[PDB]
Amino acid sequence: LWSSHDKMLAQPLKDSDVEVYNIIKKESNRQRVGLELIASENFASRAVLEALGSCLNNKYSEGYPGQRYYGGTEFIDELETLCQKRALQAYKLDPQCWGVNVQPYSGSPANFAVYTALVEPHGRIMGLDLPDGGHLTHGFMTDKKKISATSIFFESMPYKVNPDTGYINYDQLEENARLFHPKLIIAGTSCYSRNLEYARLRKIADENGAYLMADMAHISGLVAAGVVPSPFEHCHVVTTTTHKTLRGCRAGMIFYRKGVKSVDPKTGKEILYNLESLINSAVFPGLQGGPHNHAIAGVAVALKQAMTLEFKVYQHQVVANCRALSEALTELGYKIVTGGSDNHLILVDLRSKGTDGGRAEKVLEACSIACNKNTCPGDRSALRPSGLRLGTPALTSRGLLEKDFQKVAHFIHRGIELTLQIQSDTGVRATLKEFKERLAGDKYQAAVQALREEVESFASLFPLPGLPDF
Amino acid sequence: SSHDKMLAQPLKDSDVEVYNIIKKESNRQRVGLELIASENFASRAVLEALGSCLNNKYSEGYPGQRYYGGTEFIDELETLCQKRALQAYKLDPQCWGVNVQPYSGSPANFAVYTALVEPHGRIMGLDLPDGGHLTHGFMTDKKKISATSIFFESMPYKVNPDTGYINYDQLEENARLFHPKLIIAGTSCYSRNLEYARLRKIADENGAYLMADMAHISGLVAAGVVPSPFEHCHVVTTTTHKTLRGCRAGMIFYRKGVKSVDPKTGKEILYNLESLINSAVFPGLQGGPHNHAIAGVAVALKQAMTLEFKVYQHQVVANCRALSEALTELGYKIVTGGSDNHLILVDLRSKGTDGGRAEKVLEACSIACNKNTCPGDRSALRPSGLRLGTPALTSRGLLEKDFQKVAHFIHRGIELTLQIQSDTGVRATLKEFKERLAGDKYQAAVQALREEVESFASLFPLPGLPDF
Amino acid sequence: LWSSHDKMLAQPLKDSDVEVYNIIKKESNRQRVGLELIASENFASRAVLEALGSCLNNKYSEGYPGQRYYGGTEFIDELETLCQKRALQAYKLDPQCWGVNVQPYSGSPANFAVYTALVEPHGRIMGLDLPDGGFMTDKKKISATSIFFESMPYKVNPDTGYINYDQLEENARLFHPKLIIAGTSCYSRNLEYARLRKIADENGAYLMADMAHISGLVAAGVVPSPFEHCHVVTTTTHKTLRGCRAGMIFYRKGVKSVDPKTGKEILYNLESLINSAVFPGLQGGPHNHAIAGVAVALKQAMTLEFKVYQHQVVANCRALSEALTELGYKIVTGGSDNHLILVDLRSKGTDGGRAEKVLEACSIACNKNTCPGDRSALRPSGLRLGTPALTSRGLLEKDFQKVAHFIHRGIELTLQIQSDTGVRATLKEFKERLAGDKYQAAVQALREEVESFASLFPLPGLPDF
Amino acid sequence: SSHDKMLAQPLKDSDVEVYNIIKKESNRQRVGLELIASENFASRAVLEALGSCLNNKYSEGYPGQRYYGGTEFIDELETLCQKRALQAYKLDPQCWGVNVQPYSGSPANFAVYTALVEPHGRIMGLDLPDGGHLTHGFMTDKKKISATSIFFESMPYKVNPDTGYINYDQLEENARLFHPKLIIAGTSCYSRNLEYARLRKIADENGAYLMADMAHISGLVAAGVVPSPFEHCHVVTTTTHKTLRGCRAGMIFYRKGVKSVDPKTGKEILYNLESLINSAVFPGLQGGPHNHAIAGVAVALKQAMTLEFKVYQHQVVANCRALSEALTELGYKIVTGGSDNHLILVDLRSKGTDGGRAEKVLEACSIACNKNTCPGDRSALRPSGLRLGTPALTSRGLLEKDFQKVAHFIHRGIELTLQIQSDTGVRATLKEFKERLAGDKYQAAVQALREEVESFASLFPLPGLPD
Ligand SMILES: *Cc1c(COP(=O)(O)O)cnc(C)c1O
Ligand SMILES: *Cc1c(COP(=O)(O)O)cnc(C)c1O
Ligand SMILES: *Cc1c(COP(=O)(O)O)cnc(C)c1O
Repeated sequence: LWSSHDKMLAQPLKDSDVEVYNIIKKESNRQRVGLELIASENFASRAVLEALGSCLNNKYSEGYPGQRYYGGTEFIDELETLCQKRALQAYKLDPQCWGVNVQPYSGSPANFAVYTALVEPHGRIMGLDLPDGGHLTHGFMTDKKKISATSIFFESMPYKVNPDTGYINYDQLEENARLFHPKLIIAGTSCYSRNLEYARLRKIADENGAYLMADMAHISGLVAAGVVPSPFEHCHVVTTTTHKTLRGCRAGMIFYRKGVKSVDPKTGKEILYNLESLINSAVFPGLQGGPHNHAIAGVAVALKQAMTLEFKVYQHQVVANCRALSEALTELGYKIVTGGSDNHLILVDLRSKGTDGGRAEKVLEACSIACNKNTCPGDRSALRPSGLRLGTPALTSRGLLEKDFQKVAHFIHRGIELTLQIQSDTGVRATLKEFKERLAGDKYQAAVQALREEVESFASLFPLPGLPDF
Repeated sequence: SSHDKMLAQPLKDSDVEVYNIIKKESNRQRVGLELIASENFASRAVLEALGSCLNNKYSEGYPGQRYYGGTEFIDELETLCQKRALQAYKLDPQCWGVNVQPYSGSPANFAVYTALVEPHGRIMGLDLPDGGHLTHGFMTDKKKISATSIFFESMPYKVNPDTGYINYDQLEENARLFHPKLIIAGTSCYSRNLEYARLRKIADENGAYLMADMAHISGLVAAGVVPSPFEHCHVVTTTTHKTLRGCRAGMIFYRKGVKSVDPKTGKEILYNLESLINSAVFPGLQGGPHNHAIAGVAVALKQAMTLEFKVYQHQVVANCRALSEALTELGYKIVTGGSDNHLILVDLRSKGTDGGRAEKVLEACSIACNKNTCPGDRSALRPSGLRLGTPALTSRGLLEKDFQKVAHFIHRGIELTLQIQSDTGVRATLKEFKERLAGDKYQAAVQALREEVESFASLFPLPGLPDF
Repeated sequence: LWSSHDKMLAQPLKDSDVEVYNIIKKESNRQRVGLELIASENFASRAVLEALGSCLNNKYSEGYPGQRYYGGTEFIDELETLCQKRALQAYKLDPQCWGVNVQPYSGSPANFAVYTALVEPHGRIMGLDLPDGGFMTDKKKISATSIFFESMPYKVNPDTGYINYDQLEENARLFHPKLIIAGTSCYSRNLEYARLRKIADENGAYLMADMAHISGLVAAGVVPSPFEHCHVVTTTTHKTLRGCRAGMIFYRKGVKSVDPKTGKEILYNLESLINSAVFPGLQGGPHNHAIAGVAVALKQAMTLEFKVYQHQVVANCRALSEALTELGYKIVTGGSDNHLILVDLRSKGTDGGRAEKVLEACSIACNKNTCPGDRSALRPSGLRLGTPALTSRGLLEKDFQKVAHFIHRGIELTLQIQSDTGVRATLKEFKERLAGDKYQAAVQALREEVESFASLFPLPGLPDF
Repeated sequence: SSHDKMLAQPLKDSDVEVYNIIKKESNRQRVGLELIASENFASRAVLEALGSCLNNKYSEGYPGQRYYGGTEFIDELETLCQKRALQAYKLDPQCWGVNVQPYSGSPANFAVYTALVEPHGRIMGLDLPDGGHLTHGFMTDKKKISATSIFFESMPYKVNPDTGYINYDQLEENARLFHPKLIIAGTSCYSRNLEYARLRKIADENGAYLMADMAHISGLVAAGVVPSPFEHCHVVTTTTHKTLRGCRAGMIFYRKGVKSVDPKTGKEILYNLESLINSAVFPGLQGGPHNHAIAGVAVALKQAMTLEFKVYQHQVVANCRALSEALTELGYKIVTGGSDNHLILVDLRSKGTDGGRAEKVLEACSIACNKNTCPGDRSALRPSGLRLGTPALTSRGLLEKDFQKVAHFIHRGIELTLQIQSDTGVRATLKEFKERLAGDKYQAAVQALREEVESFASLFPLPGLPD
């Protein structure tokens, strides 16, 4: 009846479902007294959380503003226009010579859409390899079979970097591009701790009449603050994610050039760009249908908050804390790839000690500390990584400082010593299973318990931003 | 304390533009009239579970082989969601697999395609102009539009124009020549149902797989009023925002176990679709799964197991039948005789007007609706069918008398449409009709109708946020 | 030392190598005293034989006339132009609205070139199936045409034996093909090119015809000419024209259609596409000897001799069919207007193969069939005979009657052999015991019998060889 | 009796224009000079076996699975040709298989590609403007020309311009990033030699196959002067019209035997390329085989087994060395400082004359030659190299004593083209060049040169059917 219907769709989750409520409570309690060092995570603001749970979920609309398939979408069109304006003004771009689109759901759909729109199906692709700081959506083909969709539906030839210097090689890149004849140059970055020469990439792309593509998903806030040079001056298409350093919901953005490309030497006809129409026809209904209106408000609020001086101060503090942490780690006796790191994520190398990344990451996880393992440029033993990638994208937002980061570095050093002790006790010839079994030792259990208790007591002082009342 | 104030600033103090936009949208949705089958309201539990700390967690991978560390809570939540989804449709636990990683229907369909189709092979589905979804396949002569036609070779069949029933002998005789590899069973606008037994028999005779799409009738299958397609099907795709009243996500149901026995050696052939379906989603097409969407889907699915959901579905179908008979009593006939589902395809061929004019005039008087190509239509750029449904109306608390009053309102609206049609002209074009739709008397009439429907619907509450 | 080798270098083949010489002599003696009924073979005159062994086998001139890559190729260009003119005039085709290409080496290369020129990689092609007078199954893939391009064949009505245009219309409207193939190898009835042209114009696709079996019939004027409706027509010059193994491609030229909106006229682009796909697409240097042979063959076929030969072929075919029906033998569909005939023996006890083997063992070459309906994996169920093969020697009505009598005697002997071994016998057991003495001497007589019938007529070809 | 005079009629009585054309071609080839490295005259036995009753026989299938009956005589010739091909290059019978069904090199290569590399695969071959064949792979950013680049993906590698040798150091590094399925070891001229050891090593390390195209040096491989690549490559394709003094045909050599052993299971892995090539050849891109071509290649391989073939090859190498030293003595420079095979590539960049102008001038003075791109050029539009050879001259009877005279004639022609270029202009077009070729100031020179070369070439005989 009417009374039973009210208590069904208008009842809080605290008493309706106690399983999901307890799960969320436990997750919040774990993330409140735990230190996170993942270079691809960050806490969102309360405004984004409130905008995500708005009433926009009960609105299924299709089409772009002006040619909507359904009716009564005036507010949706206004919100989309406001979001596009905020996205175009956040990076200080010209609306007449640039375009933005927030229709894709995440980074993968946006990349697949831009591909299907400009990759020329059954063509050739050229991007950075995966082990030398590259993404999976940038081509991953093996000798036996392919895994990534881009490698299954298209042909891609990745290039490696110098294992000694550590920088991306550019001399052989031009020859490989001239001998391969590609149609799109990808410069994705996943673990690279240095910058890239966009001028040479644009020159190589123009030499063969191809296009240049670069994704700023890993470096999104620094580009808006002014710490990292903006790549909107040499690339044709730019994609990014708003769930890394932008402090927003999971969404995708696509930037393209709109205007004249070249001039005709015969008479002088201006060749207009043919990327906006292709991207629009491929993102919808070429790949997906009805977009997510609940994330538009969140991404708009995030883009608006990123324009304030607080965002710039936060980015400056992030880079300062990153430099301090790198210097502290190098002072203890650890080797860092390329010396330092201009970005926030660093690539720590542990090959000098002889311990792989698997056991180190497992122990660091056991001591209530997050981290991600990766391979080093020129690693012979591909089965056991020797790199422990770190990042501080969310620690600064809680209140971490120089002394706090120094204490965290000391804790990491203690964990490394514990890993070395466990490895020497179990032997080097042993496999990973032996290390996992030896980790449960009485002495090792007491040591990891004391370490986790100390790190929890030290991290419990900093607050946890999020949604109150629970 | 600027950093702490910015990260905790309310929505009303951070940005007022988005707040005012959300308020206006909520008000318009509260006082209005919705008759679209795709539109449906959501509960408050899913809205509260969507926006939480789950967005801060980012860990990609299947339970048991996670790439990151310390994700036992996410694994437990995923296992609970899978168990709930398996126990909802009363499926076999050790013979069916559920996947919730896809973001929506399109990514799930693309994953299933890249997993069990072998690109550039054979594909047979339903035609788009004859009523269907664009993801099922759309290939023309000018240029390809849908990804199914760009990455695969689609070969859809036609439907009967007079009887309106799905033909079978044509596809039966064409499958022996085209040699399809995967059969599609999904329609976006169809009054009748589909015979899954014949489709399964054809798939077994030709040696291929079969997939179904019951998104529109999702809720209808959760109650038990529509024959479950899991009896003679292999792959099933279904969203959670058409009838289930949940967040935007997808559900992929697949069969696991033994397929056939050897004729001589008698060796069982174990299924191998699990590995392919898993590799297609991650790390094949998607990366980090959305934990908030999974939690919302789990809540919306668990809240539909009680008798309340069954009573709601029964009342929905009863009210839909009552509304259909009430509208037909005035003379507006329904194509294909009747409709056993919660959607109706109204046709106004005898009136003379098409579907575009009716949709525009209805949208002008705050009446949600949508057009669609009816069986036997020649004007493809301007169809003549109107898709109507009442899934959200019954969810608000509307009764029989209220629906009768709504029917009277729709009758007055149709009278206004006939008036503007006779005043504009029988030979008027599109632009002329759109510019002449606005009239003094017509403006006053639509204003009075809007005020009346708003005052009548204001007494009914709105689920989700409390008066927000 | 070098002087002694120069003498043997220019020595005849009879003194250089005796093995191949004896092999050629034995093959000639066997084909002279033996008679065949194959429809895919025909004796060639000495003109093409002398032209193939000319000095043109050493010249290497790549490219088309006017765009050659080497120098001193005026004679090659003149010969190619003469061959093109002869081919264009052999079918009364206007040179301003029709083309010709003799670069391909056979029918398969020309067909593949036309396919890659009109159908882009991984395109849609519509053609006739292999069993119903003609290829891709649901298990494996053999034909390269189906490997590089997805093809959807259409079925025909098995009751009346005609192409189902009603179903073909909807099939082409739903599948939306690009190139419709109009060719067959066993279909005795004719084809309606008007319906195919209308379907191609409605769906916006192209039409391709294959007249390799009637290459000569269209030249004489017996069967209708498919050039009035088809766009691209390809054929060979080694089945009916009595020439060498080669191929010819004919394409349309001029204005395709007029657009009232723009006001201009669209011109054909078949010439450029074919020129770019043939060379250097999949072929290198053209065989000048083959061009000279086909040129002299087309020149000799321009006189009334070819027409009277085709008329005599039709008359001999009708006489043979009448003689076969008189002896008590059923003919499938009662013959047709072409030269090939399908003799049915299902009512005698053996559908096919069993009698064909014994016939081949008695100096009587025949061919099987692929008509629908087979108990085993693949049964012929029909004997295909070719009249243009034996008429090239100078046979007449009485000659065909004697051949029919010999065939009847052979069929009776085969029936007796199969009845002596039984019906439950397999193929290997039947082929092993096929050398039974009880009939050996018998067939022996029949053998010399046909021999006495072959030595009386002269065998065409090159003298002294 | 009309059929008697119709079929049994000589070519001279039936046709006249074709007879006159053949006579003119024979007369031009008799008093004309031949220098193309891809042209040669076959023996009289090949021409005699080409035209016979074999052209009237048709049978589709392979020996043992013939679809038509009465083919017992064809199986004998087939096995005889197979045995001759297996014993020509001294190959093991139970270890290698031969195939002579393809018509030419292009269909054979296409069948090998379709049988080894899956459609839309990845292959690596020599680039066309760097000494590679067109059938190996060629494509640009605008469109495609070759069929290999259309139906498959090919990645060509350039050649080192300073050293003049193939940049093998880049192939090993590019194979790990491109992951090819078949390595194409072919070339157009390549005056130098190759090393199949490292190529086979890289091929087995990358898990791919090796297809060597030795059609240009086939005869050399049959003489032992060039290392045979059979003991190092998997598939070997060749022809019989470029060399061996035979007709236009093809020949494929595939490996059949034990590839490798597996210690885990304990069985032995056997080769399977035989079935693949048999299925790709028929029914593949061709239909019925040509018996005349099979008989011609068989008689050619049989005639090449005597000492005459070795003597001819030695004389060809000696003639090539004499021509190279004579051309270098005049003042011309040769690529890589000499040559190893019979063919040579002369460079004229130091002179200042394009390859097209020199080629046209030589062709106008009754001298055969063909231009080609020189290693180090910016493009292939205006080549600067000229490919020369002496197979026909050696087969006719030319000795080393006449090479000095032909070199002097070539030098005179070069001086004439230099004067013409200096008279026409700095950037004169082809129209003005061809117009000035017959100018009053140059008509006497070209006329005297043509008369001299004609009188010098009309002395040696020409092998072939007399009259
Ligand atoms: C971290 C990252 C992502 C994250 O994956 P999503 O599923 O898109 O959230 C995507 N793209 C790039 C380049 C990344 O670095
Ligand atoms: C709505 C729908 C889907 C889901 O499509 P999305 O745009 O991804 O939500 C799938 N199939 C049918 C028939 C649908 O109506
Ligand atoms: C000249 C040549 C051929 C000749 O055969 P085609 O099929 O006509 O190309 C084959 N291969 C190579 C390497 C050649 O130089």
